[PDB]
Amino acid sequence: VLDLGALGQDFAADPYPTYARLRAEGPAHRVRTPEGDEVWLVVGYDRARAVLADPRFSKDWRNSTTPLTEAEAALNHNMLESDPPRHTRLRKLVAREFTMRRVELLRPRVQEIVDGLVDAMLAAPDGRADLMESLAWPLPITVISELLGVPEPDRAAFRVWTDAFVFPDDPAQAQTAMAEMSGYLSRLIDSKRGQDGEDLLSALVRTSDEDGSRLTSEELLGMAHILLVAGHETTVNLIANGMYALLSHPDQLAALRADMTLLDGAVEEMLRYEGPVESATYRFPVEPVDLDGTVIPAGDTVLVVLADAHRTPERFPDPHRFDIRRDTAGHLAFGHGIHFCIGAPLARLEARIAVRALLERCPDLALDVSPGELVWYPNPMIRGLKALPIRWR
Ligand code: HEM
Ligand SMILES: CC[C@H]1OC(=O)[C@H](C)[C@@H](O[C@H]2O[C@@H](C)C[C@@H](N(C)C)[C@@H]2O)[C@@H](C)C[C@H](C)C(=O)/C=C/[C@H]1C
Repeated sequence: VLDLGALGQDFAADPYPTYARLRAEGPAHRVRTPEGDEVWLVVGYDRARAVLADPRFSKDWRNSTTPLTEAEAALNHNMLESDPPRHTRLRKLVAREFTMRRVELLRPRVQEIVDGLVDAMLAAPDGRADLMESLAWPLPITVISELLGVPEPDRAAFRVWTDAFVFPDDPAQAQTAMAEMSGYLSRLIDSKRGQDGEDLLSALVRTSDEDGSRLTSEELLGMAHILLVAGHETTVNLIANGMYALLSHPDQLAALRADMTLLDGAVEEMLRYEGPVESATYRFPVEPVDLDGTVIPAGDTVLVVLADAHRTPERFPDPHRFDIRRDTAGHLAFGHGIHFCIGAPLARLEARIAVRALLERCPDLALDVSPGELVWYPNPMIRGLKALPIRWR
């Protein structure tokens, strides 16, 4: 057991060395994370990539000796927290809507907005702004709302909840926050019902209404949840981490400056260097697994430490180097195997459109700050700044 709350923000800020340390000793290690939780950590690209889609590791709480709370299980009815089948019926209901193709239509809007967002920000006399409260957050929370059909006056309560889940002032807010969403969202599910809305949510109400055997009132809720969430506190951070990455390394930022074709590649490398997902989501071996000696026993929670997998000197030699030339082919910033991210299509869309914006409508764009002044979330699942200021001139 290696405590993580005790390691400090230092770990948060730069936990890569520890990951190194860990991998060098073995594939798996039981550790305590910042919130009293005593979990497992899988490290190393080779060992991790395997785990992610290894049958033996379940994502269904029933294969977990760790109990859920009313707040919890009232929402775990999502494709992501289900194993096959089920995860087959659920994901096979939104698939057709998140394909690279379909998704591309959303573009003009993931355009219309990334400009409006950029405009208010450019309304800084001083020249300074915290990209986080300007782009990063705003963007992701708009597109999805305008998709799962989320009223404007409520797109705020969400940033409120997402926070408490990420790193709550105290491991209690989250349990209350879950109630809210679980409630605001159920109340939302009704507004739709009856109306003739065309958004994805409305679209998911007629499916439960018609045949609740295809989608349950619970899975509908589950669904609505995992879609809003599982892509809000991930996109936002890729955005920020992406800017802190591209702003810190001038050789590249200048490269991508003159040439803007390295954009589609800039993003893929902003996910290999430091993507928003520090570690995969909870996995439970249905039966005791044997990762060469280290034996995680039944029901135990597991986390694939992506951030380390993504820094394997054997697949990304010179790991700690951020080269938008680098061959990002092989990164697991989106997961792998059946549970792979159903949003990579949508995600990238927003990202690339964004960097282009900020780089094309922000002259002397630069870090209006120093590393020593950053602040990263302690959670070992995420990896993002609490805020990130910039200046343009
Ligand atoms: C760029 C930001 C994003 C990142 C880094 C990301 C990454 C991932 C990863 C790693 C998983 C793997 C889960 C696991 O195996 O533990 C996942 C699953 C998923 N993500 Fe994302 N995601 C992003 C954006 C999106 C967006 C915009 C949506 C919006 C709907 C989305 C919805 C979900 C859902 C619902 C799954 C379920 C996959 C399944 O069980 O079939 N993701 N994501
Ligand atoms: C998609 C990558 C991010 O993962 C999430 O969105 C995870 C799945 C999400 O987990 C929990 O969300 C609750 C609202 C419901 C709960 N379940 C028990 C009913 C589910 O496990 C995040 C909100 C949790 C973590 C802290 C996070 O912020 C994001 C992590 C990414 C890896």
